[PDB]
Amino acid sequence: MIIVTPRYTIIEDGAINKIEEILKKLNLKNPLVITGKNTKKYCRFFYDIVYYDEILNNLEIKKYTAYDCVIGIGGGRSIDTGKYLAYKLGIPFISVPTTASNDGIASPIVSIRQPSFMVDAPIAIIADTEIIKKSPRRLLSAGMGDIVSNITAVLDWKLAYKEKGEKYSESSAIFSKTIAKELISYVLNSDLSEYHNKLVKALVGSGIAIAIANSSRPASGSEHLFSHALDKLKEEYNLNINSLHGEQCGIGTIMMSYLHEKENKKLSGLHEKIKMSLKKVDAPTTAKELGFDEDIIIEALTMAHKIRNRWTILRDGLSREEARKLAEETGVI
Amino acid sequence: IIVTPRYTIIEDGAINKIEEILKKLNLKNPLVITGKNTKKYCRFFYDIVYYDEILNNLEIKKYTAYDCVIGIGGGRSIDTGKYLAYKLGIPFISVPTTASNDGIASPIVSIRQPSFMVDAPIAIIADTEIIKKSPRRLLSAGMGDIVSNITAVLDWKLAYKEKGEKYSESSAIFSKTIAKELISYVLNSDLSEYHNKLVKALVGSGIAIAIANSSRPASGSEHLFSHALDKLKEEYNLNINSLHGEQCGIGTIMMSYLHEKENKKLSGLHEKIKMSLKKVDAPTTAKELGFDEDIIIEALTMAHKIRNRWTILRDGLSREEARKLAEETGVI
Ligand SMILES: NC(=O)C1=CN([C@@H]2O[C@H](COP(=O)(O)OP(=O)(O)OC[C@H]3O[C@@H](n4cnc5c(N)ncnc54)[C@H](OP(=O)(O)O)[C@@H]3O)[C@@H](O)[C@H]2O)C=CC1
Ligand SMILES: NC(=O)C1=CN([C@@H]2O[C@H](COP(=O)(O)OP(=O)(O)OC[C@H]3O[C@@H](n4cnc5c(N)ncnc54)[C@H](OP(=O)(O)O)[C@@H]3O)[C@@H](O)[C@H]2O)C=CC1
Ligand SMILES: O=P(O)(O)OC[C@@H](O)CO
Ligand SMILES: [K+]
Ligand SMILES: [K+]
Ligand SMILES: [Zn+2]
Ligand SMILES: [Zn+2]
Repeated sequence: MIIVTPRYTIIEDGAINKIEEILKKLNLKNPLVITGKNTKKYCRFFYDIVYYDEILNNLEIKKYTAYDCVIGIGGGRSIDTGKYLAYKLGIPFISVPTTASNDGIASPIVSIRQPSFMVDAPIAIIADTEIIKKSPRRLLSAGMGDIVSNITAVLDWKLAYKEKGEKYSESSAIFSKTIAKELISYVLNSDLSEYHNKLVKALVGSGIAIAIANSSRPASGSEHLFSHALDKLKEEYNLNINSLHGEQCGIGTIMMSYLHEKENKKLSGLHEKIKMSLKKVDAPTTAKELGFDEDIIIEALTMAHKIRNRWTILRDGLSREEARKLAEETGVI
Repeated sequence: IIVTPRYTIIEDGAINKIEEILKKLNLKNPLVITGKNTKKYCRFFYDIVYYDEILNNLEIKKYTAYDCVIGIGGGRSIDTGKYLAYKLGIPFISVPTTASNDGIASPIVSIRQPSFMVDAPIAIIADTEIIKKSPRRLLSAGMGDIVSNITAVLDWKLAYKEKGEKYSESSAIFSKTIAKELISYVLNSDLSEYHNKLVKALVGSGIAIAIANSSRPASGSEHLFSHALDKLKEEYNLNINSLHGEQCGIGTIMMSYLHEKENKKLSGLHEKIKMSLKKVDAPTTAKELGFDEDIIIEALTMAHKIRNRWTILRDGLSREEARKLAEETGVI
């Protein structure tokens, strides 16, 4: 058991102004900032700044040997790139999200390219809820999709334990699952005035659960496989579809939950509750809303189990006919 | 602000990873705080000091030269190192040589009651080969500190419901589940990995505290009871070397029984906790713990006053109620 977690986590209005304080506490002096064109406006300091584009191709091409840490400011891509870069340089990474679209905020996962892999958790998470509150609404709605995914991820994890003796941690699993349930329950019971705040807390919690389990298992299962398959097909067929990771995972969750329901009647109705929670925050729940033809959904379903060697409710895979029935019966198509 | 450990290592030989960890944290000159019985595990060049020597004097900065503190040993070594680090404004590394309580990774300092919050240790380095060999009584005491999470979380939920205290379901259930898994392991195995599963549980419990920013998920009425016992030991000058965990275990037995009375859903909880303690040879009675029945009773009646923290004890037990409770649960 060797586990790397964040040292500092700040979630509050104006948190972006604590960067200096946090750097000082960690005895860090020379960061490189990674950001995006749309998020550069929040980089209010004098550190060196670089856009994640102009790293992601040149890639490996000591230009960076002077920096003692990396600060990722922005969306999932900014953070993911900064995280990867920090790993390559052997230095600490500070995560400064400007939205709440995915759990990459505090996770040890780097997802530049599939397959994903593990690195250190960010040494600090500085989440300015004033900035995040104003981020495009669609991104906040997408975060719900990433959170509900923990439910099917955990069901899949238990399943792999039972059927394949995969290493399993009950306390990590229930932590992850409960994070999602807290948020669902908040979404279904409230006026949503603190949604952004509770969402960020959930995404961060989800990152910590990953760190603690030393695996993306508590946060990524078949629903994520489905989303990754969608991604492969967008690239393959050159679809120009602006769907987000969280949105895809949310829809995946709906379907995968339903598969677990078939085998365990105690869970019956789970998928509908999830669906409701997604609709309540305006996340998409159908292929049409997400921007996909029904055939892409189906194909993604049939290929999802092959995306990674990770046992899930999909087992050895869905037939085309099964996939269609599933998507039909859950209202996705 | 939430402060958690950065690094956590739990494995055989972990004590040899001190330097690796110091290097990762860019740290070079620690002050080591240890005990006379644990000094033998201090195999390195660093300055060493015993926790007595510090605890006498306190305020009197001969320490300017150190860039961190490493606590090596039992709960007291760790607690003192933790406190000292806080006072010096430098990071603390926790190196437990046994598994006797959840101070290992917690943000709590407990040198004087009442206890208070500081930073969680920056690193936890838990050598399960050393811990495995620690006195068995200490390992048994750890079980007492873990089962406490069950009543702590029940008390937390109760305070939420009856007083609108701030509550976090996902922290609570994490804490609770840590305890449930260990109980279920203790009741269902040959115990060959007890020390390991115990240390993981104790560390998890520390993390839950940090995440909740409160000792709520790990400390409730059972702890109030243990603190009361401590007050009485000092007051009556009793010479009784009961451990914190042992006291908390026995507290949990009783407090879980109080919760059971109000909620049928929990039937057999108290019994199962008791069984689990017996299975690892933790004490479950006053006699075993070394206390006269009147001390137990007095501790029960004063426990709700130990801190301003609502529990199943509510506004307090009468002497009569306390005696019944202790009787009914087999404590006396
Ligand atoms: N590591 C992990 O575990 C995970 C990582 N990921 C990674 O994250 C990516 C998904 O992240 P996601 O956020 O969904 O997508 P993007 O990172 O592509 O972000 C979407 C867009 O929103 C913009 N944006 C973000 N915040 C604000 C703000 N406050 N104001 C205005 N615009 C804003 C970004 O701007 P800009 O263009 O300036 O960046 C970006 O253009 C994936 O491609 C993958 O790389 C995804 C899931 C999990
Ligand atoms: N703040 C927190 O989170 C909490 C802190 N605590 C702290 O912990 C204390 C209780 O800790 P606890 O460990 O129960 O009691 P002690 O620290 O008194 O430890 C008991 C004894 O065990 C010895 N010891 C420890 N490990 C070994 C080993 N491997 N081999 C031989 N001897 C060993 C210690 O030796 P030595 O004499 O050399 O130290 C000590 O003599 C409290 O007084 C409090 O300060 C307790 C609960 C919660
Ligand atoms: O392991 P993957 O599927 O990238 O997921 C981890 C991350 O996306 C959070 O859920
Ligand atoms: K997730
Ligand atoms: K405890
Ligand atoms: Zn994800
Ligand atoms: Zn305790």
